[PDB]
Amino acid sequence: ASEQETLVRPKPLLLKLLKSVGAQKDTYTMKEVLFYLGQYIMTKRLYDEKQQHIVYCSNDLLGDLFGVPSFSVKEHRKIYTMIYRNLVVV
Ligand SMILES: CC(C)(C)NC(=O)[C@H](c1c(C(=O)O)[nH]c2cc(Cl)ccc12)N(C=O)Cc1ccc(Cl)cc1
Ligand SMILES: [K+]
Ligand SMILES: [K+]
Repeated sequence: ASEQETLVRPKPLLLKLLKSVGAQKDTYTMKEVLFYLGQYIMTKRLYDEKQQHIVYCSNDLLGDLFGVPSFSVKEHRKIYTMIYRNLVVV
């Protein structure tokens, strides 16, 4: 990409989560969304402490938004797919 420059409007749940890490917008690019999702993962400590490239999001809003209990941070296309479903593209 840039496919990452894609303009997007997050749906209410996703928008609430981004604003909780200080996102101050209703419309974003795909790369801004990932930045703030990465920062949410950090503050909630959902990344594997054993450093095995996995986010454990079960029993957390992210888990509910992504429809999985855990994901690899290396599956970039998978992550964008899970993100797009919580978004209206502009
Ligand atoms: C340690 C941890 C889990 C907080 N962060 C990452 O592994 C980030 C990462 C970023 C970042 O802002 O780069 N944003 C993310 C959003 C989600 Cl949901 C999960 C992980 C990341 N990443 C590499 O550095 C992996 C990665 C980068 C781009 C794409 Cl399209 C997909 C994965
Ligand atoms: K929603
Ligand atoms: K705008």
